[PDB]
Order: sequence, then structure tokens, then C-alpha cells
Amino acid sequence: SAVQQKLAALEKSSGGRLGVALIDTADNTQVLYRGDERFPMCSTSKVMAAAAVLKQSETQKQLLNQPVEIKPADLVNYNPIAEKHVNGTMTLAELSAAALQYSDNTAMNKLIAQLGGPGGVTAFARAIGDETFRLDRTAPTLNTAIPGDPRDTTTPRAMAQTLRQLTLGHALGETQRAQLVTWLKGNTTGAASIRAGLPTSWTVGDRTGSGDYGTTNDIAVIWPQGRAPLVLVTYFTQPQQNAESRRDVLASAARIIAEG
Repeated sequence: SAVQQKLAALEKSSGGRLGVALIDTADNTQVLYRGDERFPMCSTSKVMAAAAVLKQSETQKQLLNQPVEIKPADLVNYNPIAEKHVNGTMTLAELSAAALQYSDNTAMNKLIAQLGGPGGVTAFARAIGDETFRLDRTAPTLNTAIPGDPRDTTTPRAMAQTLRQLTLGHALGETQRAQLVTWLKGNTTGAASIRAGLPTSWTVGDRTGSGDYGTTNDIAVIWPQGRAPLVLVTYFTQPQQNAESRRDVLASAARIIAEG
């Protein structure tokens, strides 16, 4: 297709490896580029962890309001919200928002602990039919992003299908689905990624990821004005362990997709 050829050209100009999956909910069409190759998820895995806790809240009705102590020993490498609440508490809802809207790694680790470890996050993926997602480590070691390492990986196709089922489908209860959408629409970290390549009037909820090997990710649910919603996953990784972030590549892929 023309879109796949422009994405292929983008990838060549970038010096890295690009993976894209688009789902059009208008006619259920899919556009894929390296859609079945594995990429390190990095912080895009936070969506599965928050959704698994939302799923627990369907039976534990008050769960999102439960306070969780934040201790100095809990802090890891990137804790923009958790550091504000040391020697205090945050609710599970506040921790979910911190992970999803600020990429907070201490918050992610609290969600994983609430699910019984990384295997509890992968478990929720399996329960909703995602056979590809695997979470193996906590943050930040899940961001090592080493080529050929299957740990903490998924494919663009699997992630797009899962994001659709969580935000637009019915993998979650209706209040939980709305909560997850609200959280994603308020993300603060994606202004230079998928959002920077789409029309300014569209509404977007997104979750970014970043890691070693210059890994730069974004997964988004997109509401175009006057069109059925879209789900778009853009994953990007580079040959050098120390490569810099390339959010511009995700914006360019989103622009390529949107024009097609």
C-alpha cells in the first residue's frame, strides 16, 4: 500500500526499527507495519496494569479509594508524582493516574504489587484474550529494551487490539472503561508523539513509553471529529544501546496514517 511504503521510507530515514498498527473502528480495517514483530513495551505496559486493577475494582467496589503508603524505599529512578507523597499515601486511583499521565515508575510498581507481581499483569492480558503481551520485570528494569530479549514485549497488532477492547470494547465494566478513557485523555507526556501528528481538533488519549536503545513508544485511542474512533500503536527502537529519544518518528508515522 501507499501507507506501508511511506512508513517504510520513514523507517529508513530514521535509522531504527518502526512498528505500526492502526484499527479503524468505522469499518474494522487494520493497517500494519511490522505488526507481528516484538518491541519492548516500556511504559506502554502501564495501560495493562491499570486496567487489571480496574478489573479488580469490578468486584472490590471501593478499591480505587484504598490508600497506599509511599515510602522512601519505594522510590525508583523516575517518580514525578510519587516523590510528592513520600511519607504519605496515595489511593490506587491516584497511583493509576500517576502511571498513566506522568509515566511514574513508582506508581507502576505499586500497581504491579497490587496484582501479585508481573505475572498478575500478564494474567489479565490472557484473561482478555491477549496471547502476546508479557510483563516480566518491574520498573525501571523492564526498560532495558534489548534486541532479541522477549521480556516485557508485545507486538503492535496485539497491543492495538487490546487497547481497543479496553477503551472502546467491553473487556472492562462500563464505569471502569470510562475511568480508563478519562485517565488516558489527561496524559501529559504525549504532546510530542502521536498527538503531534494528528489534527488539532481530534481528541486523543494516549500512553507513551521510553527506554534504552532509544526506544520510543506511543499507543493511542483517537476520536476524530465526525468519524468513528481510531486505535493507533507506534513502536520504535534503535540499534545503539545509548540512542536518544525519537518522538518525532511517532508523530511522523501518525501524520502518515492520518493522511491515508
